Amino acid sequence: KRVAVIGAGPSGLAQLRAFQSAADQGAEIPEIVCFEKQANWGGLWNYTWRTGLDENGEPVHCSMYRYLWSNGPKEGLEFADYSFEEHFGKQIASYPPRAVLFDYIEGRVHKADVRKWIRFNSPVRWVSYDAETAKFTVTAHNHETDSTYSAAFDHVICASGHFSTPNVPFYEGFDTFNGRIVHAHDFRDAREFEGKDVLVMGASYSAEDIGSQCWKYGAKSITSCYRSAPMGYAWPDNWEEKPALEKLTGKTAHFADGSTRDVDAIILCTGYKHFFSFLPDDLRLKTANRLATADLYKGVAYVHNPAMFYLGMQDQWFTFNMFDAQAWWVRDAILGRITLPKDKAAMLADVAERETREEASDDVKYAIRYQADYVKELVAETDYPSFDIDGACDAFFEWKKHKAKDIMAFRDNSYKSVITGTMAPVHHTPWKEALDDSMEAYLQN
Amino acid sequence: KRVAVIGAGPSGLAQLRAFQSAADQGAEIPEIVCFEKQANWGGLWNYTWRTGLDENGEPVHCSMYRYLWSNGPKEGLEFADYSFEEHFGKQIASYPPRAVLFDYIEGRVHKADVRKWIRFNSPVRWVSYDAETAKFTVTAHNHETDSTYSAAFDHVICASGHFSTPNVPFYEGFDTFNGRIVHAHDFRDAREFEGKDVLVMGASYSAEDIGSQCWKYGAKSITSCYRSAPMGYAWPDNWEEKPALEKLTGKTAHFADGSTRDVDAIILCTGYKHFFSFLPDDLRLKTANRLATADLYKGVAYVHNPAMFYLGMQDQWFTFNMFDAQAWWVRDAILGRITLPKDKAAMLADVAERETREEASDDVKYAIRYQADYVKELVAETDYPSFDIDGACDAFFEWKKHKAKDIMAFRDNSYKSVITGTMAPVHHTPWKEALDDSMEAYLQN
Ligand SMILES: Cc1cc2nc3c(=O)[nH]c(=O)nc-3n(C[C@H](O)[C@H](O)[C@H](O)COP(=O)(O)OP(=O)(O)OC[C@H]3O[C@@H](n4cnc5c(N)ncnc54)[C@H](O)[C@@H]3O)c2cc1C
Ligand SMILES: Cc1cc2nc3c(=O)[nH]c(=O)nc-3n(C[C@H](O)[C@H](O)[C@H](O)COP(=O)(O)OP(=O)(O)OC[C@H]3O[C@@H](n4cnc5c(N)ncnc54)[C@H](O)[C@@H]3O)c2cc1C
Ligand SMILES: NC(=O)c1ccc[n+]([C@@H]2O[C@H](COP(=O)([O-])OP(=O)(O)OC[C@H]3O[C@@H](n4cnc5c(N)ncnc54)[C@H](OP(=O)(O)O)[C@@H]3O)[C@@H](O)[C@H]2O)c1
Ligand SMILES: NC(=O)c1ccc[n+]([C@@H]2O[C@H](COP(=O)([O-])OP(=O)(O)OC[C@H]3O[C@@H](n4cnc5c(N)ncnc54)[C@H](OP(=O)(O)O)[C@@H]3O)[C@@H](O)[C@H]2O)c1
Repeated sequence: KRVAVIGAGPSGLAQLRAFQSAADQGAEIPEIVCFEKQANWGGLWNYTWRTGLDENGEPVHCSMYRYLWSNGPKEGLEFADYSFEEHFGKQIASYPPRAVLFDYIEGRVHKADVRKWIRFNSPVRWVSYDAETAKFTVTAHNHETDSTYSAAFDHVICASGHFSTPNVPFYEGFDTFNGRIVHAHDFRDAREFEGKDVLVMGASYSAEDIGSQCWKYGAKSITSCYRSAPMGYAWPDNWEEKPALEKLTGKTAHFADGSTRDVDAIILCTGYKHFFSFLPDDLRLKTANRLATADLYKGVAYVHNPAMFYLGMQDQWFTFNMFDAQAWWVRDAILGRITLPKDKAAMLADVAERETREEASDDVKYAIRYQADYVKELVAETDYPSFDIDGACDAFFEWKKHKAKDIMAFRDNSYKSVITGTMAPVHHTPWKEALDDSMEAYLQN
Repeated sequence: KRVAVIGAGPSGLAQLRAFQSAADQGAEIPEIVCFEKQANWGGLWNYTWRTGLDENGEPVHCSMYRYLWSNGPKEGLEFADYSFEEHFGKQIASYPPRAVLFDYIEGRVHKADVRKWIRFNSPVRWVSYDAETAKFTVTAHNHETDSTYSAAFDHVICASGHFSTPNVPFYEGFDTFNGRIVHAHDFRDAREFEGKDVLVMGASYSAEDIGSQCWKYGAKSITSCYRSAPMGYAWPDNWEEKPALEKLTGKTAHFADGSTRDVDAIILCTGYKHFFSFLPDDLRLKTANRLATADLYKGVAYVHNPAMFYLGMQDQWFTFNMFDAQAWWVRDAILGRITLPKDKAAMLADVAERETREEASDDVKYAIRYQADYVKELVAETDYPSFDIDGACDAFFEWKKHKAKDIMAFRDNSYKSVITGTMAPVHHTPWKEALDDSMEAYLQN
């Protein structure tokens, strides 16, 4: 067999690691080719100063910015087969900067000798499936040689992410506003906004954190705005939450309650689309961003062609070790170890069950536990280690409590690794004062 | 016969008009489908506040910005078959704002009844060619219905532009700079830079004009930097021209002559790439931006597959009337009124002749006349009516002298129409004071 993996972010890398681990235990594995658009692996964790289009003219994948740190407890994303202690030679604090988690992600696969399977600077242009040959044809462009070519595969595993194509709504006045307007995707350096009055549109992670970076790096004020309900945290005194934006007139933002605030810049933290520029209708996943992803049997096998799989397409509480659970499962399906239902109706019913169960309660603890149950389900079916998933849940619950206590100080907390049991040490510098985001500053005294 | 046109900017619109004109005169024409990525026609002239990726997730085509006006004399682009005075019912000044030129472009195509052939929100994903069937297969994605489809064609005419995929060179310090760094392609509102010291990198039209907008809308200072040769105009007191950038250290820019200065913002006016994300090796034009475009017989027929054509791929002195000449020629080749050489070597020799002749002199007037000669060559070979091309050259020559005299005031000049023979009136407001860019303001009596 031959298998194509699209993407070398955490999910695609997990897929490579999964196959290699099976080979380490004596199993025959397919030939694997991984196509990656960027010049290096790491996916969203691979920072670039560039925005919009990259050095090759392709859409910039990176949505991360300077000064970004882990926004959940690292203990919730630890690889079960490669602990933080194994990688770093010691335990570290619970919310590491981007560069530190990048180092961890790449350490696992560097040691696994899977880089040689990856073709970098090679965006996939198209995938088609031919029922006669039972092959997928992947067409890719190699930017190193400026040559487009194609190759045939028995399986395609799409791990191309869903937090890179921005959702960018228009509001009245956006086109006549005379200040900076930027989506979270293209945000890079919070220092740009020092001394400024910023409008942050949105009510989730990007709004929380981009507003917080603006705060930390000296913005004059933050006005965030929500649609349905406020974020409701204990914000600093130069941060105000407003209900829905109605319009901009000059510098003046008008909100649903009739209030106004003058602002210098607008940052749209309005989320992302699932978007695949390189897929035909019969292979192209269409879904909302949620815990039960449409049209994915077991959350991974495409119901309209289950020789195609997708990784990481769920909305995320769990991240790295969920992608691992998925990758090990997909590997085992491809190796013939796990049976796929032959009846499409059964695959559709699996998804329907997942959707109904996700919807049964709107409680946040219920949501976290729902995804934990998904990880448990997948891990039970393969030889990925059976780890303390409930303890990961405990870390997420404590994190939630810390955020509610003090949204600006939640990163100044420690949790126990569920892999090695070690309570994270206290970091040497409180988050607000830790202006240097380098791995070297973080890991050294 | 079936023909696909990719793009509904000035070139694609010219192509539709060429076919409709032939039909109006009683000729049988092919079935025509025009695919356009944006929601409306006009190409670069269709303004959007959006940058990077559009509402559909596609690369934003627009490179135009607030306050943009015609940068050459309108008399030099005035449509051979449709005067400004006719469209507006009166004479107007010689450098109309974007909105005014868009209205003019639209007027002509509305009259032509060609919109029926255009599919908007429908980027082309791919074109392939089968030599056995002599058919192109065009795959396009309809963003309104979220459905990709394909269709077969005898010819493909690519009019997708070459001033939209930015050339974005890395210089030391760009990744660490504390300030806005933006390519011309993503520049929208000069007012963002009021009170700032702006660095403008480049020495062509974008550098001239974006620096000028920043000046007009209140930047504290402009520093422009060139690498090859200086623009060398008579700059205003707060504009300095420097040689090549060596690096930034913090906010300090260091130049090739050993000089330094601190800057708050950087605008990269470093040009664009010919880039086609949707073409395989056998169809994909590769060329520098120049008057003699590589691999294009008669500047339009792809030498490696002469059933494929390209419009507007040349660097531009002439624009609209050249695209018309090209469109009429391509139409005639497709209708069989013009016969292409059956010998590839002859086609390659045509391109080599054009390249050698372009290179024979580096004189600006020589370049302008070189492209005028090209327009004349094409017009002589079709039923496109000859017009006073030499008079248009005279307008460009006067424009060149006006820019050399006063770069900040060149738009405060008039030229004689080569279509109506009338000298353009003086505008009601000097360019520096004309802050309102609306069509209504411009046309006020
Ligand atoms: C701003 C931001 C901050 C985040 N912070 C955290 C955090 O602190 N903790 C956490 O656990 N999670 C975080 N996440 C979640 C993130 O989803 C996961 O951490 C993880 O990166 C998802 O991995 P992935 O491999 O599924 O997708 P991605 O990381 O998006 O990688 C997908 C890969 O596919 C490649 N690709 C895309 N299109 C093509 C193509 N046509 N051809 C070839 N290759 C292609 C991309 O270049 C990329 O390498 C964050 C997400 C964002 C957007
Ligand atoms: C900033 C700027 C200012 C300018 N100012 C002037 C001026 O004052 N005077 C002047 O004479 N000229 C000016 N020009 C020159 C400009 O090149 C021409 O005026 C003209 O717009 C070129 O026409 P075009 O149709 O060849 O290309 P474009 O105007 O670039 O249009 C190409 C079209 O192709 C579409 N397209 C691209 N890719 C795809 C795809 N995959 N599928 C479907 N559709 C696609 C685009 O959306 C667009 O509609 C300017 C150019 C720029 C960049
Ligand atoms: N490590 C970090 O610090 C960090 C920083 C940024 C992001 N991340 C990650 O990035 C991923 C995505 O987070 P995200 O916050 O960008 O996306 P998200 O969780 O999908 O949230 C989207 C937000 O946009 C809002 N929204 C959507 N359309 C809107 C509109 N037309 N008008 C106003 N609001 C609109 C939503 O509000 P409604 O509920 O009203 O629809 C919602 O608040 C997550 O994994 C997150 O953890 C991490
Ligand atoms: N109507 C208007 O007011 C207006 C405004 C803007 C643009 N436009 C239009 O846009 C089109 C393109 O104009 P343009 O000026 O953007 O592009 P251009 O004419 O192609 O010029 C590109 C410029 O970038 C420079 N450059 C390229 N690579 C560089 C690098 N690595 N470092 C430094 N400099 C670099 C080039 O310098 P070298 O010569 O040294 O290579 C050149 O000066 C034209 O049609 C123009 O008329 C119109």
